[PDB]
Amino acid sequence: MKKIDAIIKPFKLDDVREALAEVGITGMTVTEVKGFDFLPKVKIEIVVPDDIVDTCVDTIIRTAQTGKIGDGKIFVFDVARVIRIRTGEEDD
Amino acid sequence: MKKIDAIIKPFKLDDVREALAEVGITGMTVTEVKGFDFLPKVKIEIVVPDDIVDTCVDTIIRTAQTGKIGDGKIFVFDVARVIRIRTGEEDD
Amino acid sequence: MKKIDAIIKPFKLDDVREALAEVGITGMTVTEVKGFDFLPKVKIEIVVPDDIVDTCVDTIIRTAQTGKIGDGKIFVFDVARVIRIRTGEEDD
Ligand SMILES: Nc1ncnc2c1ncn2[C@@H]1O[C@H](COP(=O)(O)OP(=O)(O)OP(=O)(O)O)[C@@H](O)[C@H]1O
Ligand SMILES: Nc1ncnc2c1ncn2[C@@H]1O[C@H](COP(=O)(O)OP(=O)(O)OP(=O)(O)O)[C@@H](O)[C@H]1O
Ligand SMILES: Nc1ncnc2c1ncn2[C@@H]1O[C@H](COP(=O)(O)OP(=O)(O)OP(=O)(O)O)[C@@H](O)[C@H]1O
Ligand SMILES: [Mg+2]
Ligand SMILES: [Mg+2]
Ligand SMILES: [Mg+2]
Repeated sequence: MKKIDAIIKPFKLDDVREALAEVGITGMTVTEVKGFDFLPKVKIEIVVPDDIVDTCVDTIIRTAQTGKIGDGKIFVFDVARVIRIRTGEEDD
Repeated sequence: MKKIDAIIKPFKLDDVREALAEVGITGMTVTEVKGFDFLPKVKIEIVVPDDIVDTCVDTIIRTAQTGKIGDGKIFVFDVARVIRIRTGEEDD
Repeated sequence: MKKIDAIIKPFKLDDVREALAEVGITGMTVTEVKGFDFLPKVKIEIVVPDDIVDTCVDTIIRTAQTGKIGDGKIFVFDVARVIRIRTGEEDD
């Protein structure tokens, strides 16, 4: 699986959530951050299966972009293990 | 080494800290986050040696779980380098 | 590219920003975090080309250190993909 970090404009969060939900991604973690005096941003983190990474990245690009400055970046990371606390089950 | 991200219920932080301290892990970084309208969560990040990753994951699972919905996830990442700012010493 | 996470004392942020700007690094994401009852810290995240990782790490070490306790750590991660939301262009 991969972790996708998207740093976006705060008012683009509901756009991105809505569009991701359409391609079936709903679980996400959101952090308030400062982007560099600074601009408030939100950091979206979602961990998804490898075969939907492209769909997710593309979806975030399409929805979060304004064509203007400050639209933000997407960072994708390899994830070694994913464990559910409820059950102890590993990876997904 | 590995970085362990645990997204948990906020009132489970002291449980997890206490239990980790028992197996000798005390250094951690904590972030307030929103989990998906949303529920407040805390993100615990700890960077540990490879041979205690299992112990830590298991400890977090045992302490943070409620058997119910919302218990959260653990994400484990490879860490390329770990440097101490005090001394410049690399990895651990 | 690599992602560099530096957990530092909050009043060291402008020091680090200023010094990084000198070696040409200006884009960064900053998060308020708690370091372990706890001390307020700031988490700096910057994603940089491989050949300036050493320069950046060294710069953060030199500027952020006080020689005393609590100076913090630098964690370096491999980054699979970096995508700009404005253009959809991948990696850098
Ligand atoms: N190297 C980096 N490390 C961590 N975060 C970054 C980095 N570069 C940019 N960011 C985050 O991205 C935000 C700015 O995005 P950016 O302005 O680069 O968008 P863009 O898609 O390149 O559009 P434009 O270039 O037109 O502004 C910053 O607020 C910052 O939080
Ligand atoms: N794909 C993901 N990316 C980032 N964060 C996530 C992801 N999935 C879940 N989370 C975080 O985990 C929290 C929810 O955990 P979750 O409800 O999945 O726990 P669980 O152990 O699966 O228990 P249950 O399935 O019974 O709820 C969310 O609030 C969110 O912050
Ligand atoms: N294993 C870890 N995982 C995540 N964050 C950590 C970890 N260890 C330390 N940190 C972060 O680093 C901060 C403390 O840094 P630390 O005190 O280790 O600095 P140092 O350079 O080792 O100096 P000294 O050892 O003299 O205090 C903590 O507040 C915490 O947020
Ligand atoms: Mg909107
Ligand atoms: Mg409690
Ligand atoms: Mg200062």
